[PDB]
Amino acid sequence: TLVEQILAEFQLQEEDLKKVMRRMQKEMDRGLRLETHEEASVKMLPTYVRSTPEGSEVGDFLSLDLGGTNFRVMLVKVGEGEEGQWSVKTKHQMYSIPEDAMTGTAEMLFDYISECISDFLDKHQMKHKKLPLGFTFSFPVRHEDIDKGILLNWTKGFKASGAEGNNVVGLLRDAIKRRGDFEMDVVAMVNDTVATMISCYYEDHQCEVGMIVGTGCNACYMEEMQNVELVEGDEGRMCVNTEWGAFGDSGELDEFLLEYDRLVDESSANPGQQLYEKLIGGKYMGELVRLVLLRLVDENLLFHGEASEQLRTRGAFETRFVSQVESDTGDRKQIYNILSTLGLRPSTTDCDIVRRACESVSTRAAHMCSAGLAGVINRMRESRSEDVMRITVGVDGSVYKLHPSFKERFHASVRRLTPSCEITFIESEEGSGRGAALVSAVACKKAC
Ligand SMILES: Cc1cnc(Nc2nc(C)cs2)c(OCc2ccccc2)c1
Ligand SMILES: OC[C@H]1O[C@H](O)[C@H](O)[C@@H](O)[C@@H]1O
Repeated sequence: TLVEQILAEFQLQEEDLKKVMRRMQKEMDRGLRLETHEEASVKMLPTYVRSTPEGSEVGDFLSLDLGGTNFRVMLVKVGEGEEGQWSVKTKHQMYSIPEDAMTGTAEMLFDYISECISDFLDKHQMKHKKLPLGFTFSFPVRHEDIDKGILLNWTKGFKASGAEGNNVVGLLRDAIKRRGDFEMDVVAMVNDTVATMISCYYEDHQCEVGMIVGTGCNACYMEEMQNVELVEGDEGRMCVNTEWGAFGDSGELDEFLLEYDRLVDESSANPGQQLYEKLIGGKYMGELVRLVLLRLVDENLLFHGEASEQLRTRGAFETRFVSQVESDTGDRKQIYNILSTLGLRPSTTDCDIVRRACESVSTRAAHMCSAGLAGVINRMRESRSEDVMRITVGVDGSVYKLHPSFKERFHASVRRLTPSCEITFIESEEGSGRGAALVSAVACKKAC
């Protein structure tokens, strides 16, 4: 109990999640009206991907994904069958992100990207061609059009200087001309939430949400255009990147924020920002555990009171440990080897506590997230017909796909909050690559 008292702190009651779900619905409406959109913590951003597409182009497209831990490049082909486009990644390649790119200027970052883009085109001899290029850019962007928009600010721990405030698609081109090595027609810039929804629509036409629970946490949904005041028009629907990770930045979570959350936030690349994301994201979960463990040893409840050298350095506890720990079959060998690598010698009950700590952190994350989705799905259900409103949600992100139980805890809780709704989850088999391509395919029936 002395331990379970400290852990029970991470608990959230059914009534707590409802309160969170209602507060999200609120910030959502606030960021959609013109009069509040500006200081709304949930920015609710028009993506310019719209309800009824005009028509699509076929052929190969070049897709970029940045915003992950890693930058990726892939070529995807696009065709047409009975029900809309089919897409399929045909070639691909990842490129680690250097420290000299993340510290330097936006200009340096993008040249590095320009390079990897040429390196890629080498290995597959294609440097001589000019294809439509879809860009999945996993950051808050204020779009002027499907291929126009500026970076509002970095999240997840990117710093590249003098990037905020500028057009991203521009900079991409800027860097390609700083090469002459090749040409590319940049036709669409989309959020990963959005890339993922689109990749999934073609599978299930009812797929109208894209949720990412990976290093960050964000969601996007199809909204009524008359509700999108920042964009002119009333017919049809535009996809809206909620950027809900910023939920709580106006202080809507304060009654739920634990000391471990205050500490993570303080030391983060962005104090006071992405507060909701820091309860859930992968950038942050392993760190929450680490802080919890360190609290537990400072109360002589763990590791005999003595914390490791690494256990004491920030970020030393990787989110992917939290998974491994929660995967241990019950024999404790999975948990032991982990703490072993971190310079500790866990007793048996040491291991059993660390399991409990993870479960406490990740399960909070699961539920906190479900409130958010639930509040989206409720909002959609509100401006829309009804009986049992079926709806599909396209999902992606390591935390969701790999953490052994987050998925189960998350589905259960979402459903508890959404009666009358029959929610279906699909995991995007390469949703970035093909979501972008699919969106470029239709953007490019205008720019080609
Ligand atoms: C594959 C796909 C790709 N693009 C779509 N729409 C797009 N609109 C613009 C301005 C660019 S691409 C699109 O619209 C259909 C749709 C998607 C999600 C919800 C409702 C309709 C589907
Ligand atoms: O990586 C998933 C999410 O991470 C962060 O919240 C980004 O701001 C958002 O654009 C993205 O969708």
